[PDB]
Amino acid sequence: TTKYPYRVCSMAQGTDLIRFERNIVCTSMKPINEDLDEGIMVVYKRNIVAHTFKVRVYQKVLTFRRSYAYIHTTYLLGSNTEYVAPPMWEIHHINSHSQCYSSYSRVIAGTVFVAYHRDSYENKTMQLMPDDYSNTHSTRYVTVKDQWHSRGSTWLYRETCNLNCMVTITTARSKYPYHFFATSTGDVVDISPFYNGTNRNASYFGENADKFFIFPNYTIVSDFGRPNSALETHRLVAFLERADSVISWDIQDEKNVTCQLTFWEASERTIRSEAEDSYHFSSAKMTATFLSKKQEVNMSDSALDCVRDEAINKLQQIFNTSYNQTYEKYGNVSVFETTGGLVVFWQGIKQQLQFTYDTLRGYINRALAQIAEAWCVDQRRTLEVFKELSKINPSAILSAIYNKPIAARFMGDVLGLASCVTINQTSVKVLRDMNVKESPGRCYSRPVVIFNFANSSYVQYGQLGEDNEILLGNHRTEECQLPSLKIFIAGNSAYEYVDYLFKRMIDLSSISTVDSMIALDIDPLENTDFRVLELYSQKELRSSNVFDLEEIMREFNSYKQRVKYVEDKVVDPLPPYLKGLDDLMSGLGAAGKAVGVAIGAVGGAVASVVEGVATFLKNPFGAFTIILVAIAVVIIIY
Amino acid sequence: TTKYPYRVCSMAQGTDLIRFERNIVCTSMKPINEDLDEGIMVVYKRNIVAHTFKVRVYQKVLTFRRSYAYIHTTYLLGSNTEYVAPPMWEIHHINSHSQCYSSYSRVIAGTVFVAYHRDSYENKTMQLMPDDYSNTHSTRYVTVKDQWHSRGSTWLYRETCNLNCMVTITTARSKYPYHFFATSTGDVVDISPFYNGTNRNASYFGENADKFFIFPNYTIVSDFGRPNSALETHRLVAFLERADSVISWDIQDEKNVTCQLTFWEASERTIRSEAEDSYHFSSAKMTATFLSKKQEVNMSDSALDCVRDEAINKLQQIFNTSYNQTYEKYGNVSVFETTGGLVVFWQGIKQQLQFTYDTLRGYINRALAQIAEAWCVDQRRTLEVFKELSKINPSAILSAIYNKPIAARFMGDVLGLASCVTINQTSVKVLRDMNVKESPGRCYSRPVVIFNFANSSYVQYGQLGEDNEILLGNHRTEECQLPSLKIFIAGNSAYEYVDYLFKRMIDLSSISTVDSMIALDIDPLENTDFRVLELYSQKELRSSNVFDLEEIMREFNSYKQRVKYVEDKVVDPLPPYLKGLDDLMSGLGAAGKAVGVAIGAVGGAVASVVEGVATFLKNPFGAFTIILVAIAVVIIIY
Amino acid sequence: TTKYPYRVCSMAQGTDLIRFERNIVCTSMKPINEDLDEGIMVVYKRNIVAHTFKVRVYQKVLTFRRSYAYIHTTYLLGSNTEYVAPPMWEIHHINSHSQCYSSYSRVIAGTVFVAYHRDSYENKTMQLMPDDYSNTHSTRYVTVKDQWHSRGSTWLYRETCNLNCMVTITTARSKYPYHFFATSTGDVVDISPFYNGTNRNASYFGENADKFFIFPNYTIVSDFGRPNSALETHRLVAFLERADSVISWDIQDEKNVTCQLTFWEASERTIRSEAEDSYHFSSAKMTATFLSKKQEVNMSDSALDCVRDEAINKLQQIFNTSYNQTYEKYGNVSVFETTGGLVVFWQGIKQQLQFTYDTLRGYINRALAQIAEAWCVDQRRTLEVFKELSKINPSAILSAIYNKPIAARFMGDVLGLASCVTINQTSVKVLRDMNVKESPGRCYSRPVVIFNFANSSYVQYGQLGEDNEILLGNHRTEECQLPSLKIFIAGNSAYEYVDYLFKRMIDLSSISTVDSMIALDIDPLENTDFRVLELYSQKELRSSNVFDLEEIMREFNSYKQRVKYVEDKVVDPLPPYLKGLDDLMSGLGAAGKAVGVAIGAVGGAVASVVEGVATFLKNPFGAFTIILVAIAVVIIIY
Ligand SMILES: C[C@H](NC(=S)Nc1ccc(NC(=O)c2cscn2)cc1)c1cc(C(F)(F)F)cc(C(F)(F)F)c1
Ligand SMILES: C[C@H](NC(=S)Nc1ccc(NC(=O)c2cscn2)cc1)c1cc(C(F)(F)F)cc(C(F)(F)F)c1
Ligand SMILES: C[C@H](NC(=S)Nc1ccc(NC(=O)c2cscn2)cc1)c1cc(C(F)(F)F)cc(C(F)(F)F)c1
Ligand SMILES: *[C@@H]1O[C@H](CO)[C@@H](O)[C@H](O)[C@H]1NC(C)=O
Ligand SMILES: *[C@@H]1O[C@H](CO)[C@@H](O)[C@H](O)[C@H]1NC(C)=O
Ligand SMILES: [Ca+2]
Repeated sequence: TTKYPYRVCSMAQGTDLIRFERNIVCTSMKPINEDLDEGIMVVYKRNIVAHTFKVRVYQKVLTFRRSYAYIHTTYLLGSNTEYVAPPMWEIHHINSHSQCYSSYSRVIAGTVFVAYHRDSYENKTMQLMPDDYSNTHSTRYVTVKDQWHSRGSTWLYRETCNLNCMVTITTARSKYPYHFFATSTGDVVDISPFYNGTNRNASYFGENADKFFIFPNYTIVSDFGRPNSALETHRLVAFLERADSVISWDIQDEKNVTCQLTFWEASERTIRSEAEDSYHFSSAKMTATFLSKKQEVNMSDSALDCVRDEAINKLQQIFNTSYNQTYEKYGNVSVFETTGGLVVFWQGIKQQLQFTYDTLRGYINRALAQIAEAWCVDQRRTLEVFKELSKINPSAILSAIYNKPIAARFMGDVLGLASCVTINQTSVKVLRDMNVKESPGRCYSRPVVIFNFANSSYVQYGQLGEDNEILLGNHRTEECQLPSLKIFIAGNSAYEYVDYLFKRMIDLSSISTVDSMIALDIDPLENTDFRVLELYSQKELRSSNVFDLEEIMREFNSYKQRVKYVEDKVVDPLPPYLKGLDDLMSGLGAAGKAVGVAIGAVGGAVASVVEGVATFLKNPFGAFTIILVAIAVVIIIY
Repeated sequence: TTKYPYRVCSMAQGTDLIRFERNIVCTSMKPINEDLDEGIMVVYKRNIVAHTFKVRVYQKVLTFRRSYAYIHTTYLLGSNTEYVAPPMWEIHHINSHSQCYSSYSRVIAGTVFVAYHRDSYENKTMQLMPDDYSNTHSTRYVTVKDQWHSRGSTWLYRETCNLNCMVTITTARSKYPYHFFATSTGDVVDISPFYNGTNRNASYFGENADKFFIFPNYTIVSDFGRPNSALETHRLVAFLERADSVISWDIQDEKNVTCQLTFWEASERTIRSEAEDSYHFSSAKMTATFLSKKQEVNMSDSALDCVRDEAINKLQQIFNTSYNQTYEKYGNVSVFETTGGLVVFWQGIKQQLQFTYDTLRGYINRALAQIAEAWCVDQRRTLEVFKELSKINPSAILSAIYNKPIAARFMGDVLGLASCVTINQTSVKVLRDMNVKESPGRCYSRPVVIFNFANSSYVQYGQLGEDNEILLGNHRTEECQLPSLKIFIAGNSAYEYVDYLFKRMIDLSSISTVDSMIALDIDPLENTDFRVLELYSQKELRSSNVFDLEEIMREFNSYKQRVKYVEDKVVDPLPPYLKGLDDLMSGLGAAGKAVGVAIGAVGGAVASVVEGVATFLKNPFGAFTIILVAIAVVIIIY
Repeated sequence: TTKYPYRVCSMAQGTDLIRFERNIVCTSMKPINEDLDEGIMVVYKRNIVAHTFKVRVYQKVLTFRRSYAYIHTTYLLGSNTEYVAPPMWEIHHINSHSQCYSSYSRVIAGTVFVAYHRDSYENKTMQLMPDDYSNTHSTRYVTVKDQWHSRGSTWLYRETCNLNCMVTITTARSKYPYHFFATSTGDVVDISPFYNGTNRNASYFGENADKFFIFPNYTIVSDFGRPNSALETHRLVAFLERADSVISWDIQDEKNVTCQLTFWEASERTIRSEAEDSYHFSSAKMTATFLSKKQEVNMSDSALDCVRDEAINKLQQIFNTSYNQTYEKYGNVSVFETTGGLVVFWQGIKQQLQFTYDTLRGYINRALAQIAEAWCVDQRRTLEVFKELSKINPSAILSAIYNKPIAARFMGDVLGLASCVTINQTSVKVLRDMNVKESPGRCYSRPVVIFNFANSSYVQYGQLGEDNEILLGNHRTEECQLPSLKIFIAGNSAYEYVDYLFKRMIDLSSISTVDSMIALDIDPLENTDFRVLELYSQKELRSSNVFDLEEIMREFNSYKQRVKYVEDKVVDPLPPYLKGLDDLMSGLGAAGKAVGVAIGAVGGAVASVVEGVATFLKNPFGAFTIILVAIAVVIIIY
């Protein structure tokens, strides 16, 4: 199954942005000049090359966790992490020996608080070792992989720190005009990658003054994790100290320039309707409809000399492709610059009753041009439709219209693209179970999977999706209602779960496609389900009533009811008006005209005293005192 | 940015209704008559003009609010509003002096309860002043804009009223045959606007008998709010006392009639396939396919004499547009009434080897007609697709297919249309923040905006949407996970929030459209995110696990789990079976055969006594008594 | 209204499976051979007939319910059902006399527990009577329709059983190659319906060995429910004892075989572009584009002799349909097998300046073929679009593209089809109310309906949907905000609810379709709503703020906020860290350096004692003891 390998792509950061431009206008191609020409043209747009240069990021996560230890259990009373960038000497030590210290020494506005890794009060060094989230364009070298659950002595509230020095090596990508590069994780900095010390006017720079360091001949270790690797001196290295991280990169070298060509497509039949100055290339591809101004762009122009020779030959071959001797060439090659920005160039071609033949050919050409002109609108319609379908599942739409497996994610108003991460591909066991072990009456919705990220030894838990791609998480449970005939696609083979235990594998042949079933299927059987009906017709339709199986329709008819559930449910365990007071309303609810005022005043005084009494009673020491005095009185009775 | 002004259109009442008719059928245009004609026709449908006449509505909102006042805080023990229509003399006073009373005097079935504005027990008068929700088709003149939070004396439960006399001036719209008009706010009445006293048979009337008043020469003030304006006597005014409002309007005058024409479109090439009686106008616009019966509609007909002359000239000009002398006219103009109801009229045109030319022309015409016939189906398909896309975002779909900014809202099964309200356009500050100030760890999803409704001085709070339109509310928060690169479109300029603090404005050029990127993009970068992965692989995937960023797909896989959350969460703080009883089950849960019965009986008696004891204990006076007796006993020990 | 009868189709089990195959490829039809032919062909695909044979299923549901009875109310302390298949002798008794016993006698691993229907300790017999869920393809004969709410003696915890013997008669459907048949309810078994005792190699069998019984001449009662019906001896009957049911069926007889033909369609104009071996039938239907290998399939083949004669005649008639004498036949009929698997057969046809005419005809044919070739892609695009629209409402999409009323439901990755159940059609009262009677401030979203399932006398409750089809449940409530103008479609007639009380019926003519309104509507009115605005601009936008009326858009902007509501709401009434302990954190929260440790230790000891004291206090007997000793001490004071 090399066609569809396991992939966990549901996450996509920046470095790629695409949009769905709203307004595109089609023309009205019947102003003048019922007579018209035809030739052979080839089309290509303008593109720019990006740059990838493998930045590095240093960071140090420190978290406090305070807890209390009972005799048999240990309660955690909350925890809080925070990220702080390391000082410069620590970064020098990291880049020189691939080991970092275990004592952070920040100062907060009046004095220093020397934190420690394990409250051991030592200045030791810790190595770096690989982490369990690898890629082809990412790596980590965290130094404390585990978490510390030290129970400690009973009845002793104590707090601990977990300094977790880390280095990561991502790959960034910047585009023209090269004045901000976004890394793989998501960090964005407004500095040109080509900015060395003395290129302020030529290359952009807008970050800060004393947050920038350029080092020449910086001895950097080749690969972290190995205790003693081999060093290698780079030319220039740049550091960009931020408030919570440190970014570093190699000062890149000057860019190569060849030209901007794409080779969009090469057509074979075009139609030209010259109105007055707006030569229309009504191409017969039914997807190309351009416009240009009636001026040759001077083929000997100083912006396209790479394709200058390559411009001619292809046209010639396409001529010899189909126009051997019946069709004769007409003039030299011509070059037109369109309104969009793409250069398109073409070669003209041509071939009593001769007048009749010419009239027939002209009429047919006019008909075809008008048909294409009317066809122009469905492209606008399709873009409009996709602009709304992309709100349901961007990944599917983009992968369908690009013919590549692509993971995309919304970023407010513009999509962000990325490829798919690839799992080990060897150890992925699909459990033959769907029932939640702990909870009776609830079973998973999609089979649970246990994959393993590359170059690691730590298992995970995800759930199978469509086309054999893993989606993260283990929380797609659902109440479930026997019998069931779930079938999951892993093309070209489908799993068949019957009553939630893995009946058998089935080859994908006994499920007729709707496309091949446009004709009359014999007859639907009109089946029924009795558990759901018996549950509805006893009025406890709360949880198992429906699972919204036809989701996006049946789901929005119920949401306004869940909102009321949540509101009413929240109001009761939400701080009331001093629940003891809640009776007074009922006291006035029944009857009473003016006794209510005096009753309210007396109740106010009484409640003022009793609330203090109860507040004293709630502390354990006060409760013990009450118990002691009660026992003492009872003993005194004797 | 005059192209896209700020607008707050997310609300749309009636007065406009549109539908998505399901079944439209395409024909089979090859019965007979392979030979066929062609001409030039122009098409227009039938429309009717509406009527807008600026009704007025009087109302009086009165609300009770009861509260208790502690020493440092004031609790509100609920409140309730209610709307009541004012009596007739109050309306006369309002329309004569633009000031209304402050004492409502309803009777409830046995006696009168004279309410008062502030329990001041006076019969004063209050002026009317403008409200903070204006429009081009709405206004209000509320008399008490604020709310009364009078603390009052401590320890005194008291209730207050807030009589809030109001008048509003909307604009209604009614359509043929003029027998019900719906106002802007949403009120609908079944009375023809032309119904004066003596038009029962000619104009509809179906509301009631003693709920209608017609006044001649009613002295009405010109504009409320000004203490002394200039009066103006209208001809007839009508009042329609309802149970909770009073509607009034001017008795309109008799309608003008000219004709019903639309000028749908003017084509240039048509194709006619006369089968036996069903002349088919297979127009070359690829969107027009009509049918009619083989009978001229008698151009000298008494329903279209306005366009009678205008019918001919346009055809002539289009002839001179393209048919100078090669194409000769054929007969007189002809008029056909289609099956839909639209009248279409046309002028016929025409021009050894002549037979060959005729055969070629006929074959080409047949081919084009068949192509259009096959094209007829995609319109049905597109309507079917839009019928389901309209369930995702009606406003976007309707604005796309109408090329106007339109706000629409479902009304059960039929859409309701309206334009967009326009804000002051001058003072709209977009805050450069996204973090919720009070709650740490939660930050907004779209930037928060502070606009200002026209002709007011009271700020509001809304959130920015797409294409620079404000959507109401301040509640789109979300847990959020650094780093972020949010980009919001305000065409043609996009805001860029990096880590939720307003990095900088960016011109909309560095985001390549997918339409212009049909070709091969270089390569996606395969990025990753470590915070989400570390959160998943420790099994606390509850709140920050996912935000359903690719919403409508990832959202319905989780809904059945939120349902279980809500159910289990509700069950516990929901009235149990007298929680003291809950132990008995466990008492029988472990073991026991027949001791359970006796234990249950004894527990029943004990619980019967103890519940009464606890009910006595819960009142503050009983608690104070218990405290007093305990202290007295302890003192007595001494 | 026979066009749209009431139907309750929202449920669909298996027995029908369809799929949405992803990749379909269009060709490039310009390799070679600019010259090309044309003929007349007819097309039909391959289909297989299914089998329906009316299985039977026996089952016995037994449920335990334990409860306690107070003096005025009766609490139920949970209940649990379970399904168990009956033994063989009980099934023999059921099939011989249509009455079943009331005493289940299972054994659990060490001894028998004889359950009883009502703890009456008797071995009586109970009849079978019809149930209130009937169909054309389902029935039930449950023996205990009601539920037992016997109050019993006060203060006596007791449990009861409700044995509910049942038999059902569904209809299954199996398809080629007949090796698993799925019943209507949802049960699936992997046995060929034709498997009698001695067909192991010819017919599949994969269930088990000692879970199968074949009985010859089994005297089976004709119809259950009647105390004494007429018997009828079938040939062979098969039982398939499962763990919780018993399935039975008649051993079917050998299948008939005629042929596999469908008669897809009969075209009239085709275009053939023979490249080298891949004759392309570029049909002019604009939906047919095939491919085959250059070899006749030997019309005298032993797989299609049924249509062998019928193959010729239709072609002939279509010739006489349009080709009388101008068009002459060319050779004999030819038969081509396509790549898909469908056989298509065709008859060729044909008809100085002759060369010119031939060139014109060839050029036109090439143009039309290229247009169809370019058209091939929109079918792929439409399938891609429907693959995502089917995630919103499968029923609507399938019913639109099949032109039949079809209820479909997702089954993981493949759709399941069924027709619509039909209600009595006579007694369906649509209540003229929408306000929830018990709850003030909440009113239904769609009108509530009271239908009645066929052949029953037990009312139900459902809600009206679109196109006059009932959807089950009574839980689509919503907070609601006057005024309202709801209009519900029951084509061709719409209900109009104004302020939620059934204003009047309206014929469907005063709502203009968007399809007929492509032109300029006069002007939208720009209406407004004041209740919603006043609710927003006072900051209590929690429940009535919005109902997500434009659902699928406004709904996913709020979901991440409901998630936080649920999380925060759950955390508080979720088992805390022994709430008495919660103070210690605040004790260390303010200040303290080392007194916290000693305070924590003392608090630990005190809490250890006090928790035991409170646990003793929570039992009713301990509370009564405390009350007794307190009263005794107070009396002793005297
Ligand atoms: C009928 C009477 N009801 C009272 S006195 N209701 C009440 C409740 C609350 C407040 N005030 C505040 O809650 C408050 C908060 S801040 C300021 N005031 C004031 C009055 C009653 C009194 C007794 C007694 F005499 F034994 F106490 C027992 C019962 C019994 F047996 F039915 F339970 C009933
Ligand atoms: C094991 C025994 N358990 C009992 S007696 N359980 C029980 C609970 C509830 C009910 N009945 C109702 O709740 C009821 C509601 S309406 C009608 N009846 C009846 C019985 C037990 C008794 C004592 C004692 F003697 F001190 F009380 C202390 C403990 C201790 F130390 F473990 F806590 C345990
Ligand atoms: C300020 C002082 N606060 C204390 S002592 N706080 C505290 C709370 C909890 C724990 N420990 C555990 O909860 C625990 C669970 S497991 C192990 N330990 C330990 C200490 C205080 C003491 C009194 C007194 F003396 F009357 F009691 C009254 C008040 C008053 F008037 F303000 F209410 C305040
Ligand atoms: C280079 O940068 C300097 C900044 O000091 C600027 O003044 C100058 O115009 C730029 N260009 C050249 C050619 O020096
Ligand atoms: C029939 O089934 C038997 C199973 O014992 C198998 O050995 C045999 O090959 C099958 N076919 C024939 C023709 O006997
Ligand atoms: Ca199309």
